[PDB]
Amino acid sequence: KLPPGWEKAMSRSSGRVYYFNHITNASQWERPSGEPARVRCSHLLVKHSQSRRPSSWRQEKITRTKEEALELINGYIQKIKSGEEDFESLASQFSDCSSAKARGDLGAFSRGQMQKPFEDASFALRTGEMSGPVFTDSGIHIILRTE
Ligand SMILES: NC(=O)c1c(F)cccc1F
Ligand SMILES: NC(=O)c1c(F)cccc1F
Repeated sequence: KLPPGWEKAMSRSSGRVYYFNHITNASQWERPSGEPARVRCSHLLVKHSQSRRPSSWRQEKITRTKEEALELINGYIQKIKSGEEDFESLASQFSDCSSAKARGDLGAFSRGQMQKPFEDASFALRTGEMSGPVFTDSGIHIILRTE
């Protein structure tokens, strides 16, 4: 029936069925469509006070809470999905990762190199698809699979 990773869910505010992926935290209205040695991803990282290194090019001392970081991530996802903003533009401006200078691009990678909730979400995304909030010891990520 459903591809692995996906489940049916019910909207609380409309009652309409939707689909949720518990590996990528993606959610969508349509029934999902459905592994390679390597994938290529970009990401937008929002750090918080419990990040492994709570500092970034944006801020010497990152002091926001994980709850505040998630609210920021959720707001960026809204703007990307509505088309008000582009993923690459938000990553260049607001990602707490050094990859901000490359529009969030991390290049290609294999299994065994990234933190593993990042890796699992990356390889579960289809080409062009974007994750929901993904949690690692670095912070909270939005992941875009580009290849
Ligand atoms: N976007 C979110 O914060 C989220 C949620 F509200 C429920 C499940 C998974 C999620 F990533
Ligand atoms: N792909 C990357 O990891 C990267 C880059 F291409 C340029 C600057 C910083 C980075 F982390």
